[PDB]
Amino acid sequence: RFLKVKNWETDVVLTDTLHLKSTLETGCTEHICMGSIMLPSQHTRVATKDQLFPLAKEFLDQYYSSIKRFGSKAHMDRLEEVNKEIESTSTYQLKDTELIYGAKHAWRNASRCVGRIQWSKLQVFDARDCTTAHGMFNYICNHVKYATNKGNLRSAITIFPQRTDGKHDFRVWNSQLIRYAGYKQPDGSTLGDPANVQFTEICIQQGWKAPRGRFDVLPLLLQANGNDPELFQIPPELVLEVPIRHPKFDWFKDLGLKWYGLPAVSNMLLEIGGLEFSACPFSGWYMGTEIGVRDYCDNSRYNILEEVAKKMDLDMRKTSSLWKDQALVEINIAVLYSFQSDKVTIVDHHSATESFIKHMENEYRCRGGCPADWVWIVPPMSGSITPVFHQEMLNYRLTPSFEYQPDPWNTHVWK
Amino acid sequence: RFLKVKNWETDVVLTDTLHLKSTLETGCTEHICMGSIMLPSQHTRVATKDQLFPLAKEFLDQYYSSIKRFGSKAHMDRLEEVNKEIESTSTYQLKDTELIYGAKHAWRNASRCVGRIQWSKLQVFDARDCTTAHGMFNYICNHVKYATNKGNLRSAITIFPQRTDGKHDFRVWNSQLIRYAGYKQPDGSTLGDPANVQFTEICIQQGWKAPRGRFDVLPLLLQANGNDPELFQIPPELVLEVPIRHPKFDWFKDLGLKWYGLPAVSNMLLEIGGLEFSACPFSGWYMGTEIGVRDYCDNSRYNILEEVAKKMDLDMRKTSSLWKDQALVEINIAVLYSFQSDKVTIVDHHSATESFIKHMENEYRCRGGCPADWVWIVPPMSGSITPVFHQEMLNYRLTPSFEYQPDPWNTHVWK
Ligand code: HEM
Ligand code: HEM
Ligand SMILES: CNCCc1cc(F)c(F)c(OCc2cc(C)cc(N)n2)c1
Ligand SMILES: CNCCc1cc(F)c(F)c(OCc2cc(C)cc(N)n2)c1
Ligand SMILES: C[C@H](O)[C@H](O)[C@H]1CNc2nc(N)[nH]c(=O)c2N1
Ligand SMILES: C[C@H](O)[C@H](O)[C@H]1CNc2nc(N)[nH]c(=O)c2N1
Ligand SMILES: [Zn+2]
Repeated sequence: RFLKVKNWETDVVLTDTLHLKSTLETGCTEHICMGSIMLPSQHTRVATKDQLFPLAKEFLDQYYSSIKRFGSKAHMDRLEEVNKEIESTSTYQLKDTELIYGAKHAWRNASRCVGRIQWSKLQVFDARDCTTAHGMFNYICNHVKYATNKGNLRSAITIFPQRTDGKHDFRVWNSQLIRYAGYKQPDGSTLGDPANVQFTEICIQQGWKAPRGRFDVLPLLLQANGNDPELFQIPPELVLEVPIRHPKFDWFKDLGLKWYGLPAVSNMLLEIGGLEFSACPFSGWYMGTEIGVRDYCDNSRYNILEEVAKKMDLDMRKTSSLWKDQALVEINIAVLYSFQSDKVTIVDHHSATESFIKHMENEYRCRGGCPADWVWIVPPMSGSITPVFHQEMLNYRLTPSFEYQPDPWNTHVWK
Repeated sequence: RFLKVKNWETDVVLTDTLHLKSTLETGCTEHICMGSIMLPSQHTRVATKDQLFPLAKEFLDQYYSSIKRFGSKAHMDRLEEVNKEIESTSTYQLKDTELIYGAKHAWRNASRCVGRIQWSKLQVFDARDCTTAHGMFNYICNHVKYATNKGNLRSAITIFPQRTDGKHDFRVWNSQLIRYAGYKQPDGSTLGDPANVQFTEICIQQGWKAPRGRFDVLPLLLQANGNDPELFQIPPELVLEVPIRHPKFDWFKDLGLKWYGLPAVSNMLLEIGGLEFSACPFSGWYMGTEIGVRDYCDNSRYNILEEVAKKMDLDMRKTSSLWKDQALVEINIAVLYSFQSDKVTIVDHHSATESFIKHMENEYRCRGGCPADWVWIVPPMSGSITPVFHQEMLNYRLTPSFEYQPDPWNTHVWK
């Protein structure tokens, strides 16, 4: 029952008992593994009252077990108190402290996150008093400014009010708070970021006047209490950006690339004690590969491996001349060097995967486990030269959690 | 029931119905995914008579469905014929054709194999008449010579006689037919290949006179009909080797590395219709990364990233100077270039992963699926610049299959 996971670079073995507290399902069966499906039928988020108290109870029982006073009268009475309020309102409200705990443990439990060694150092911004798209914008700018901290980035999350009936739903329609624009071309090609081309046209549908260039920071599309969303543009001074130069190649400035400092995922659902927070944007700092490998070199993204290999003077005819590999390392050396010479917080994929193994160690000791998705933990380049490649990982689903959810423009009763 | 898998670089979708014919279990449950455990409790191989005919029946039913004459009298009578022989002997014997089919489909079903586009072009060598360690040696040399084909490598498998009672068990004790020796040092370090140090000392235990150097090709340790194994050394002329030079760096010869042409896994079990072939060595050709990334650069293997970065003139102080990445591409450019200038069959990780996606396509059309292990299919460097990174894959276990098995020196009743 109490399963073993081994490291095959160090022969270290740890025991996972944490997977017994696990509740949610994975998509795998005894006869089929889905560990490489992207948005499994489980990982995406209408829930009634009768189901709510067991979820409320289970969360409150682990939160009081956390502050060491499990079973005390404060536990017993808060149990009865929430019970009573779920009778009355068929929902309930989290204590300020229960929100910080749940938020921090949703991140802690995110099995696809390699940065979780920092899970407790998270700044929780309670925006459950917010009532308008403008109030959302104001909270979001205060988050951007705070988390950016003049390049010395800090982890944070802003939590807008919980879903209630369903038709009243706070949603940031952006996938990340800071994203570059995507414009298709008259010749069928694409300027900027091809991922966002669909969203970029929704923004222009709602009145965005596009500057039709490369790295055009998109505006926010904020939906408040189930209403129709509204465009707001983050003050340019609040969006920090890093221009990408190389420490050897003085032709790398001519490439003219740049990336924003702050990764801030905004389209996810935060679940705490059965309550569903439909808008909860959260930020940390970048691992280099997310920009240098995936962002710049994905085929359906910026796809610069073409030009980078050109200026490098590379054998670009043969597939097996590994020109793609060679230009990929130079690109990620440049993202790192640029962010670091500007005191903008960035982590390389070696340092971050070592931290996770270190993190994993503490989790198996003082918690009995650490759910981890190998498919996602392993960096997208130089896999087996980083220690996580050789680390077996048990994946399983614990709550509080971050879940995917449908994009709003497919579900919103428009007008 | 009939699950979808998507590509997120091309938006291609395929439907998997093949997973319905699946029989064996994976290790995952509805509440836990094991897709990154290395030797799962299932993937490793004493079986009685009553269980044998359903397995014999199921295999014969798909083999006759293969030659288009499913349900014919040849099918009906071969069914009765094997049934009768499993009454009489409580085992049975495969037709020469049933052995070629089962062997080819064991490979076809190997979900961790990226090379399976070639699954039908496999040369089956029937060594079920073999009775001695010398006969095993003779079959194995004929395999080495054939599969090597003067550098124009060809896929093959030699199948020694099936397990019967259990205590009579043909086993190649080597993990691969051609492997370099592993010697620990007086200072605690290691010369040669650290993986094999345990096996290298068993060979010297049984009389191997070690030339205590780097790339010393080990000798075979062959156990015949459950007997004690015996050392034989493959004629040096039959072991083809590639010295590793770089197409730019004339200091790369000075590194003095070399690798053997023929990957030939020998320690696995071949299962066909409930019959267990405990010795079945099989070979193809190398994907570059297996040598350049894993073999040369694994920490517990040859670990050359050290010296390669030195001669390259590299920033080796900082972790984030990606010196490890940079030297890893040069190393794999050199393995490829060396093998190719010698007409020794090698495939680069881009060409081989494109072939697999192409392969996957045909499998989902003319078979309804293709079991695949993402954790193993993705090359161990430059993950997301190869198309398999973006390909969802359903893993599941179909038979005929290759299974792991215990090493013999832990299970053999010695004398
Ligand atoms: C502090 C520095 C952080 C680093 C270095 C980091 C790193 C990463 C990376 C590289 C990924 C993979 C994303 C991708 O490749 O598309 C990821 C995923 C993720 N991270 Fe972290 N992250 C950090 C902070 C955070 C924070 C503050 C949260 C939440 C409060 C978080 C929760 C998550 C979640 C929910 C996922 C995705 C799981 C999924 O897709 O199902 N991370 N992280
Ligand atoms: C023809 C050229 C071939 C190529 C390019 C190729 C490539 C590969 C590679 C790179 C691996 C991963 C091994 C590792 O990383 O440790 C692998 C695994 C494997 N291959 Fe292939 N291979 C070839 C031929 C074959 C043949 C002839 C067979 C069997 C008849 C086979 C069956 C397997 C099996 C059983 C595994 C391992 C599955 C496991 O570990 O459970 N392959 N192959
Ligand atoms: C299909 N691709 C989905 C991309 C994706 C999905 C998520 F659900 C994430 F959470 C995520 O996070 C990226 C990230 C976030 C933070 C806070 C720090 C950091 N370094 N990286 C990225
Ligand atoms: C813990 N590591 C286990 C290593 C391992 C285990 C297996 F079960 C394999 F089958 C294998 O095959 C490597 C290989 C074989 C062939 C025929 C061609 C090729 N290119 N590569 C390697
Ligand atoms: C097909 C596969 O599920 C998909 O490409 C995944 C693989 N692993 C990943 N890992 C990370 N960190 N980010 C990703 O977007 C993905 N994509
Ligand atoms: C921990 C993990 O299961 C282990 O390192 C696996 C990962 N994927 C692999 N993939 C291949 N091709 N070969 C391997 O040896 C491994 N090792
Ligand atoms: Zn699984």
